[PDB]
Formats: sequence, C-alpha cells, structure tokens
Amino acid sequence: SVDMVVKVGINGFGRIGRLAFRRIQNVEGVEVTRINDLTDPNMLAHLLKYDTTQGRFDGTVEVKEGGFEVNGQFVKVSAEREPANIDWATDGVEIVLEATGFFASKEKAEQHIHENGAKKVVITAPGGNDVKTVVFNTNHDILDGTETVISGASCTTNCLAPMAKALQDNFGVKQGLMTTIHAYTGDQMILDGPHRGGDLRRARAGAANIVPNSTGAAKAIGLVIPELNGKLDGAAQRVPVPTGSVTELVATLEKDVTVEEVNAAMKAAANDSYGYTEDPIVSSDIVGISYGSLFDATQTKVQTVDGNQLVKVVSWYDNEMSYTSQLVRTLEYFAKIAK
Amino acid sequence: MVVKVGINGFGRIGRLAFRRIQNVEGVEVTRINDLTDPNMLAHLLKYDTTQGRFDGTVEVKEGGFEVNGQFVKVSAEREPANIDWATDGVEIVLEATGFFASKEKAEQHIHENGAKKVVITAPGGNDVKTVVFNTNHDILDGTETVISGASCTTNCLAPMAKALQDNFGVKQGLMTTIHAYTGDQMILDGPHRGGDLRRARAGAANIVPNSTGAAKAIGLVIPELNGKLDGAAQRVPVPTGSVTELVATLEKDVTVEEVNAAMKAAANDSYGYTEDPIVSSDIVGISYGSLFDATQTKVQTVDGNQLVKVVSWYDNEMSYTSQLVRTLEYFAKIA
Amino acid sequence: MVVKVGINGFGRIGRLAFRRIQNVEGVEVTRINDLTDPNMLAHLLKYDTTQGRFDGTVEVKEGGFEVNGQFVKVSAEREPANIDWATDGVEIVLEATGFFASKEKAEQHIHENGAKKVVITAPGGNDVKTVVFNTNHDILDGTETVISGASCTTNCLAPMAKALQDNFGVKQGLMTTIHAYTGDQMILDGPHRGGDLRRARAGAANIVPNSTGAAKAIGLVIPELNGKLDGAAQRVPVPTGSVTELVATLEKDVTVEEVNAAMKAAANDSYGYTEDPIVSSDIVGISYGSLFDATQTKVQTVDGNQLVKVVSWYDNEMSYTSQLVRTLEYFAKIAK
Amino acid sequence: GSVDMVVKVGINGFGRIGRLAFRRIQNVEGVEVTRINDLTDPNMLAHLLKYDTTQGRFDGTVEVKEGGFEVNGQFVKVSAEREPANIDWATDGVEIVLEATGFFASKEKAEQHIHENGAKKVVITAPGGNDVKTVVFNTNHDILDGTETVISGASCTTNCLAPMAKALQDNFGVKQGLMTTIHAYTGDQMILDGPHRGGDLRRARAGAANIVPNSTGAAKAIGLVIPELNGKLDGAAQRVPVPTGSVTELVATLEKDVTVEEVNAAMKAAANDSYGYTEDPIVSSDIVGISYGSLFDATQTKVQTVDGNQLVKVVSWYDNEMSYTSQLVRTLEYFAKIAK
Ligand SMILES: NC(=O)c1ccc[n+]([C@@H]2O[C@H](COP(=O)([O-])OP(=O)(O)OC[C@H]3O[C@@H](n4cnc5c(N)ncnc54)[C@H](O)[C@@H]3O)[C@@H](O)[C@H]2O)c1
Ligand SMILES: NC(=O)c1ccc[n+]([C@@H]2O[C@H](COP(=O)([O-])OP(=O)(O)OC[C@H]3O[C@@H](n4cnc5c(N)ncnc54)[C@H](O)[C@@H]3O)[C@@H](O)[C@H]2O)c1
Repeated sequence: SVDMVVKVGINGFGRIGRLAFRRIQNVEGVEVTRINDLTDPNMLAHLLKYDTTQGRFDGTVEVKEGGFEVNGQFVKVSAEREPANIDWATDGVEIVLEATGFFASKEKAEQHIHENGAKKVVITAPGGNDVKTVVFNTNHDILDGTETVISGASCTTNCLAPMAKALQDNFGVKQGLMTTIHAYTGDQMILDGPHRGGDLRRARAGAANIVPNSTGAAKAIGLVIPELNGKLDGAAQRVPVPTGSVTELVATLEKDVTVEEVNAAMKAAANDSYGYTEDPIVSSDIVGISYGSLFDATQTKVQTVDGNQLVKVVSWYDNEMSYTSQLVRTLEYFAKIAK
Repeated sequence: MVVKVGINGFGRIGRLAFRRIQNVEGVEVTRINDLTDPNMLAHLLKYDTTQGRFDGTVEVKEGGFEVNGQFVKVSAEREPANIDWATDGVEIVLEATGFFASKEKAEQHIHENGAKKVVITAPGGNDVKTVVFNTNHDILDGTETVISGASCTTNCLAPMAKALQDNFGVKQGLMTTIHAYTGDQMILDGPHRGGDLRRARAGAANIVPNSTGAAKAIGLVIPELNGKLDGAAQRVPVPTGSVTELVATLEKDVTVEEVNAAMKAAANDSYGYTEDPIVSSDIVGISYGSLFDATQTKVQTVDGNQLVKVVSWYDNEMSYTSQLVRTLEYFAKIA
Repeated sequence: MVVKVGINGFGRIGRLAFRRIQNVEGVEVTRINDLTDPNMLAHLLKYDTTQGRFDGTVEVKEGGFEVNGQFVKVSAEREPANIDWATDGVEIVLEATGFFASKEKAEQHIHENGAKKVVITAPGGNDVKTVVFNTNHDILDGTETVISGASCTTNCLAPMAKALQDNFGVKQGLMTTIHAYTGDQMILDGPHRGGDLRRARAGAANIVPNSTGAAKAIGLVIPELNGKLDGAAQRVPVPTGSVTELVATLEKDVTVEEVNAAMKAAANDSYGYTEDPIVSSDIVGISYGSLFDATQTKVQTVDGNQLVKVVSWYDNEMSYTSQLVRTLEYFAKIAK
Repeated sequence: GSVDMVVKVGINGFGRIGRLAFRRIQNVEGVEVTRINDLTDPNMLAHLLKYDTTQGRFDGTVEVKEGGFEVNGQFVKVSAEREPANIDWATDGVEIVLEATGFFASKEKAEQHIHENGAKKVVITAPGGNDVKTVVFNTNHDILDGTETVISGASCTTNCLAPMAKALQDNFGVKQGLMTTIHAYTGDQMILDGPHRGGDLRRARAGAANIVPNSTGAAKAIGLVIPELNGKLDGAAQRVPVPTGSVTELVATLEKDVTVEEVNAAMKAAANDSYGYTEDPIVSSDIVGISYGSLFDATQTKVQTVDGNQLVKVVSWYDNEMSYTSQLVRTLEYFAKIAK
C-alpha cells in the first residue's frame, strides 16, 4: 500500500537459494519468510554464514528453534521433501523461489500452488517450453504479473542472451555455436561414482577433470530472443574451478563487421545486467559480480577468409552470483507487477 | 586352489578390489552384486580418474560383464539372501556397500546358496574381529564367519604403531592424518546428509578438519595399545593419497636412526620403507598398506624428555584395497 | 607526520601490505621496486585471485601508477644497493622479495641515497629483532636498522604458545602446519632453484612435506620457549589459508575447557577465538595473525600423563600481512 | 650411422618433454639415449626422472653415478654445458639431438649442435622458424628427404589439431575455422599471482585456480604442416586447473554438406598410430599418458544446419605432455633413419 513488501519462500537453500537470500537483504520490496530444505536449521544457518566461494555473510546469523535469525529477524525453516506438503501460506508466502533442482517444470512447480501454499513460483532453472523464461534486461517486459509459474532461465542463458541479442540487433545472426567453459557444480560427483541421473561424465570427479557436457542454453534461446529461435546450438566443458564460467559464441552474421565494430556494439549495449571490459581478467575476477554477463573485448575475433566471416564473442559470468543477481532482479520486478 | 571372491558393492573399494584381484594369481572374482545400472558400473570400472585406465577390456553383456574375454556375473539384489554366491563358486564375500557392517547383517550372505565367510570393508562391531594383514592376521583361526578389514587409516597406522610398541613401548600418542578428500564430502558447500558441518563444505577447495576413529580403536588390532592413541584428520584437496603423522611418548629413549632402523626391520609386503623425499602423487596406486617415510622422523629431547614423530604414507584407496585382498585370500584359505 | 615507506618485491606480501597501508594514516608507500613493468604491477594490484578486486582506483602512468589519486614510482632494479630510495623520501623499506632475508643482505638498502631502516617480511636470522605484533613488539625501541616480522607460521603459533606458557607452563612440543602452497613451489614438476626436491613438485597437485623453522626459532619471539618447540609443514592444494597444530606437554594438568578458556582470555586484535567449525576458506582475508579454534582442542590423559593439542588458523597471506603492517606502523611511530 | 644400427639420441634440456622422451625411448626397439645435457644438478634431475606427479613413477631404477645416471643397468652420460658448440655429442655416438630447452628454437641456433664433434641432425621441440620444416608425424612426415639438418616437431596443440583438420580437408574441404583448446595449465603460468617474466598479464595469474584465456599459434601456423589450410584457421586457448590433459575444439565451414555420421566415419577411417578414435564419453584424466598425438571424440561432434548453411564442430583430446612426446619420439626415429 504505502510500503509493500512481498513475502517470498525459498525451496532449496542451496547455492542459488542461499545467494538469493543474501541479495534479497538489499531489496526493499521483498523479504524471505520461510525456507524449506531437507535438513535442520543449524546446517542451513552455518551454510548461510560461511561460504567457500562467496565469503562470510554480511551480518549476523543465529540459530533458533525451528529456524534462524538474520540480523535479528526470524526466518522459519522446514524440511518437507514434497512441495505439496509445504504450508507456505502459514508464513504469508506469495512467491516461491524453486531452487532445489528437482521441480523445474510447470507441472512440478505448481505443486507449490494450493490453498495452503503459495500463489506464484519462480523456477531457478530452465522450466520447459511452456513457461515464460526471463533474462532480466533482455526480455523481462514479457511479464504482465498474471503468470503463475515463470523461469529465470539458466546461468548460461543469462550470459549468452545479452551478447547474442546485441549481435542480432546490430548485425543480424545467421547461425552460431557456443561453448561454455564452466565451473563444476553440485550435480557432478566429488569422486568417480554413480551419477543419480545416469550421466557418465557427471559421474566423474568434477574437481579433477575437464568434463564435456550438454547444455540447452543455446538450443532454447528462442524462448528469450524469438528472432534467434533455432539459430544457436552449443555444449559445455566443466572444469576445476568451484565457481566462475565463460561463454564463447562463434557466429555467422548478416553483415560484414570488424573487431572494433563488434566491441563497440557490445559497449553500447552495456547496462546493469550486461557489463563491458577491456582488461585481461581471469575467472576469479568475476566471482561475486552483479552483472548477468560481462563481455570481454580482449577475446573478440573476426576472421575473414575469401570474403566470408566467422565472428567470435566471449562473455564471463559467475554462474552463482551473476545468475542470482539476474534472478533477484526478475523476482523484484515480478513481485512489483504481480496480480 | 583359486580363492573365488564375490564383491557386494561396486563403489571405489569394490571396483579397486576387482582391479587388484586381476593382478593376484590364485584369487579371482566370480560375481559382483550392486544395485547400479551395469552400464554405469562398466564405465566406472573402465575409466578411473585417480587409478588410471583399466588394464584390459570391459564390455557389458547380458547378465554381467565380459572382462578380458571372460564372463563375470553381475547381479542387482537388494537382499544378500537372494544372492546365490555358491552358484559361481564364491567362498568369501567382500562386503563393501556400507549397509551390512555388523555380524548379523553380514551373515545374511552366509546361507544355503551363499558364501562361507565375509570380510566387511568397515568397522564391524563387537563380535567381529578387526584384521590388518601382516599386523594381526594371526588372530584368525578360520572358524570366524564375519571379520572386518578395518579402515584405510587403521591399515596405515597399525604397522607403524606396532613397530614402536614392539621395539620401544608406547606410553601414549596423538595422530593427525592429512587425508585426501572422499566421496562423503560435498563437492560444493551444501547440506551434508550426515549432519557434519565440515563435510558440508567444498571438499576440493578447503582444508577441512574432521574426526577419525582409527587411533581410538587401535586396541582392536594391537591390544597392547588399547586406549593409548587418539587422533583427528585434516582433509585436503587431493583426490586420493594421504599421510599419517603420529606423535608419541615411548618407554625407552631413542634416536632418529634407531627409530628408522626399527621401521626398516619391520618392512614387509604390507609395510614399506623409504628414504626418498616423495610427495602424495608418488603413492597413488601402491600396494603397501602403509609406507614409512624416514625423511620425516623426529626425536625431540628437551630436559631429558622425548617426543617422537613418525610418519607413513598411504593411498587411502589402493593401499587399503591391497590389504583387503591379502586378508580375503588368507581368511578363505585357513578354512 | 607520515613516514614514507618503500616496498622491495611487489609480490603476494608486498601487494597485500600495500593494500593494507591504504588504510593506515601513519605511513604511505612512495616507491615500489620489482623486476617487471608498471603495467604488470598495476594489473596484479587491481586483480587478485584469492584476495579479491582492489578497493579503489588504479591507473598506469609513466614510471609508476596512480592509486586512489596518488602516484607511486615503480622501478626495476635487481640489486638492493642500486635502489635510490632516498630520491622518493623513503625512510623504511619492506624487504619482501624472498632473496634478501638476512641482516647483511637487507642492510644493502641502507645508504646515503637509500633508506634508513628495513623490515624483512620473513625470518631474517638470529641477529635481527624478530617481532610478532601483540606478542613481543615491546622489544622495539626505534633505533634498530633491520628487523624481521617473522613468518606467517610464527605469527600464528606465537600467541597460542605464549598463552599455554603463561597459563600452564610448556615443557616441550611439536608442531605441524598444514599450509597453502606458495610461489616458491613449482607449478608443475621441475627444477626448484633452491634445490628442494619437494618444492620441485607440482604444488597444487600434491601433499608436500617441508621443513619450517617457525617452532625452532620461537625463542626469538618468546624467550622462555627457546629450544622447547620443533615442527614441520605439509603443503597442500589450497592457494592461501593454513592451520597450525601444536602437541605439547605442560607443567600442570589441564582440561579442554581450561585450555579453551585461557585462549579466549588471551584474545585481542592479533589473536582471535572461535567455536564455529570453520574450514580454510573461511579465514581467507582475515586480519587476525592467528585464529584459535576451540573445536579442535584435545587433552589426552593416559595413565595420568597428558598430551595437549591446540590448533589455530591463519591466512598465511592476509594474517601475516596484517601483523606485518601493525609492526611497521608501530616501528615507524617510535622510529629514531 | 652407428655400426650396431641403434639410433643414438642426445637430449638437450631435461624438462617435462626431455624426461618423458627419455622414458618413452626405453620401450622403443633400436633407439637409445646416450647423452643428456642440462644445467641442473643431476641429483635434482634424477629425482624428477624417478618421480612424476602426472606421469607416474619411472619404470625401473635410476641411480646417480659419476658423470651421469645408471638407468635399468645402463649408463647414460649427463653433462651441463650452456653452449651447444661445447657438447661433444659425437663422443657418445649421438646422431640426432632432441633440442628441448626452448633456448635454441631456430635454424642457426639449433645448428650449433652440428659441429666437428657434435651431432648430425636436430629436432626442435617447438615451432622453429621457417627455414625449418615442421613435422607432425603421420600427417606430413613424408616432406622429409633426409638432407635436412634442423626440423621442428611443431607444438603439442598442432599435433592434436593437424590430423583432425587434415581429415576434414581430405574428405570435405575446409573453407575456414576457429579453434579453442581447453588446455591444462603449464610451467609457464605462475603458481600464484605474480609478475610473469614474458609479460603476459594472464599467465601471471594463479594457474591452478583460474580459467585463463590465452593466445595460441597452432591454428594460424597450420599451413606449415597442411599448406592448403594456410590462412584458413585461427584460434585461442582457455587454460584450466588440470595439471596435464587438454582438448581441442574446431568449428569450421566446409566445401560440402555433411552429417554427423559422415564426419565421424571420416575420422575413424583416418585413424592410425598417431590419430585415435573413440566413442566412449571420457574425460581429461582418461587421456593422461596416451601415445596417440590426437584422440578424436565422436561423442562431441556437431553438424548444425540453419537455412541450408552448416557449421561443423569436431573435438579431439590430447595429453599435451605424453601425446606430444610420443609424436616427437616417432619423428626422432624416422628422421634419424632416413638421414643415414
Ligand atoms: N549452481 C549454479 O551455477 C546454478 C546456476 C543457475 C541455476 N542453477 C540451478 O538452481 C537449482 C539449484 O542449483 P544449486 O547449484 O543451488 O544446487 P544445490 O545442490 O546447491 O541446492 C539444492 C538444494 O535443494 C535441497 N533439496 C534437494 N531436494 C529437495 C527437496 N525435495 N525439497 C527441499 N529441498 C531439497 C538440497 O538439500 C539443497 O540444499 C538447479 O535447478 C540449478 O540447475 C544452478
Ligand atoms: N604465505 C606467503 O606467501 C608468505 C607469508 C609470510 C612471509 N612470506 C615471505 O615474504 C617474502 C615474499 O613472499 P611472496 O609469497 O610474496 O613471494 P612472491 O614471489 O609473490 O613475491 C616476490 C616478489 O619479489 C620480486 N623479486 C624477486 N627478486 C627480486 C629482486 N632482486 N629485486 C626486486 N624484486 C624482486 C618478484 O618479482 C616478486 O614480485 C618471502 O620472504 C616469504 O618467505 C611469504
């Protein structure tokens, strides 16, 4: 009314859930009133306070009965394995951040939406072709607030999208192939063992190998940039850094370009979500950043052979914090326009 | 003559035991039981991040694997009562799932169609003898049904502690194992199912303190040392390969040279001796249960009192596996 | 008045000391010497794999760089005797190269066109006063020409050992530090210039035993413990962050609770206390020289005899540097 | 030209490549190393030969003796001369020198090994200039006629890329392409952030703690090995935290339409002792220590068709240490035998 604060719940207080909670501390229009995971409050409070890659929490965390206090404010913790059994409404939760990795579909996410549950769900991952998929500052205008389940896309999509959109808007994209050189994640095995999803490569020791893997980010780009539907494909190489990633795109364009023209087009597209740098940085320099995507002008190529051009553009992203920053921008916007 | 082994559980220990058994003449694996898709299991047997490519060929066939041109049965039974080990001539089972680590549970393999004996790859409880081969396998009389092969750290610590005890007498001591990360640590910070706030942390990106039971339970293997040793671990970012340091008080005054000589005199197939200044990668894949490193010995004398430091390397994977395979063969043969 | 400082060796310790000096009113850096160019040094100050992006502005200039609006000269002279520190008014040099850590080598900075005093960022031998801030900085009178800030491990071990000695009396002890790899280890197996067959090995892929003098030389810092402590190191694959374990015999019987309480009572800006079950990444960037961890304490009693184990964390980079800069600030203020 | 018909090899520089070449030669019929020259203390070198973090313990025994090593019961002289002109290679029967120091990677510098009491032929373990033929064994070793004095064995990445690019060219024709190698860290990167002597602001960074972009010369120089591809390929690298083992991705346009199945079949048909083929979904640790110069991975192939136009992606693994060493040792033996 005079000071609206929408109540949010987090399902899955993992890497994305905990970092989203950290960022929400500085968002006036939303607050987290309930966390659901599979463990006790002491474990969750400890993992919020201490973070290997993202540093100590900015404030105080104190375990209480049934939850924990953050800077004095109590947050309820439950441990319900089934979303239909989470009584989100008890804590006034209107929007659930679905961050477990197990309910990333329209049908699975709407298990949160019932009389004693929530009203809307933001999936912290691709959610299928039938949910609106949003990269903040690339296509968040597709939201009208009436949606029940939306997707924040993947980390790679949030990196690739502003870069591919800038190529499309300035030069026109014919086709392209992407490789993301990506930090290992919690879905890879720490040492060689049976991967629950049957992936023979994620079965391998993730901090000791270059591990090829599939990704849908390029194949599904049309959900975010319709004019690029079907034009991009890609894959990943997972490598031994615990967070921090980079996306390379090799494309053919509808117009001839120079390296200088490509770089200038990216700089002109820079905003809170898409950064620009000319410094020769490495992955540790992007851990914790707030851009969804950080274009690196030092890696651009335009190769001309017999009058034909291949164009290579490269952008950094902290698959943790870059994605989380985008997710929280989208949540904040969605909450404000919600209906 | 050949000892025919069945392996229940095809994780790290089961797979490496299978690999090691291929190089030990007169021991063979004739059945594997594990709940995982055999296509995943075959791939994990073929390719190993730390232990290298499989020495030979592995193909999935209906009913099991073809390994080096020979069929090996692979089943997926949840209940040991339903594994007809005896069909494949299995006399002894390596119980390496973690789910049957007691006398009563492991004896489920001993049935009308089952095995005769079981070795658990974990502490086994009060009615289960704990054996470190070449330190106390003489305790076996062959009438046992279920025994334990102890833990990887116990197999490293035991011959070193036994040599100190036999030569000089141990009063007390504290152990620290600087230990590779393992599968029970999280790859990245996240809720640990066992409730351990330190195993919850990214295991390949941190020095992680943790508890260990090897020193406090050493009396099961060396009864003279009951209650005399305590210990802890620091888990660090190598994917296999570990080192145990022991600081002890002794009943006799000693010199560094006398300590090193006692260790060399105790060397055997299970307890190696080196004077080369090696590092952890140099012990990946070794078949000693413990490799004493004379370059790290200290004897500190202050005001007539001595603290003694002895250090042994172990591949927490292959050193322990090699010890289990020695114990499997010996236990099966005593009948 | 503000004392002008020079840094020889703009390495891990040199750059982090520079970063901390930005927040110290009593000293300022007016000259850096290394073996490279300003572009390289400015880039390495800006971007730091383990300690994060620089807090402020950095711009390359001719002959140096501008940090937070202030130019600092950068030179490339490999021999200390040839560094004209006096041209930039430098009075005290931080000797942080790793190559000049003795009184005779460090005093080459002190001459008519050089500096007046040197702080070696490392053990510097038995003939230089060796200071762990908040354990023995009172030994300084300001007239010294060369002093040592000791090692990272000494700064971790000293307040912990001193608390045991003050409360209970130490008979003897052995220390192991489980320590991050450093720039002196090889990235991949190859000839180590110092001849160390273990530092020759790939440092981010091995547990690497190594000698350390931190315990054996504790008597330079805590004279009553001279000769009572010895130790060694295991270098392991983290790029910074370390932990020191000490196993000791004491002059009186203790409990775990009494040991932990004595450490808590000794806590100050240099010696922290925690009861949280932390891991090494949690101490990267801290400003304590030593962070005692009560969760790791043991007191083992067997047949009436006790072995006591106490454990303290340290960021071998930022913990040491925070101590070094406290010592430099104090030394500069009392300097004669 | 030894009476006993054994190819006698000298190694200048006992770094990673020199030590692994020595190791490989122990199992090569009719080839032996009879002299090693390196400035380092032989006790350090012997220890590094015995114990190897990524390539395992030496197969046999190594002992220091006066003037050299005894390796598996055989003496090998080890000297420490700074100048090739002062290495009397001929005294140890050495016909061919593996020049692996990085300090003599040109025709006139490497020819300092060829003198009155020196060697007859030199193989440089690096790009070597352009009065120096560049040889990837089993791709273009047919360019040697035996009259050459100094040749180059190219680089590790070139030995990976060459058979893969050659198979595309021979079967389909290459218009242009871009390569990225996701590559193990190497000894020229810093273990922790610090000044890089070569001036590379990215190699200055902690190599086992970062994804590190870097330039590479293999694609731009491919014309030295495959002349018809001169000017057609460019590339770059991402160095990542594994201590050995690398992978090369190539995205190319071709002169005719292809399918994934046709591309993979063409690679399988091109397989030989230097270029392997796999359909197993392996990871980098699985290729450590292999003897192929390049191992094509059919699981990673893409052929993307959009509005009738195709981009083709092909990927090959290599142990940037042992794959390259294996190729160098093949080239050493072959060059020595045609030189006679
Ligand atoms: N880590 C990244 O880089 C990244 C980036 C973008 C998107 N994502 C996506 O975010 C989601 C989570 O990824 P993450 O890396 O944070 O994983 P994570 O493993 O760190 O977190 C998952 C959390 O969910 C909990 N959980 C599992 N099942 C649950 C259940 N039935 N009910 C309640 N809690 C449950 C787990 O205990 C854990 O804390 C995935 O969909 C992932 O694809 C990850
Ligand atoms: N954990 C640590 O890294 C740590 C902690 C405490 C003390 N120290 C000690 O600090 C000192 C530096 O260690 P570091 O880790 O920062 O090493 P470093 O390699 O990061 O830095 C050394 C710097 O000195 C430069 N240099 C080398 N020789 C030089 C010369 N003749 N003249 C001018 N510059 C030269 C180098 O280019 C480099 O920038 C050593 O004495 C070390 O023992 C290190």
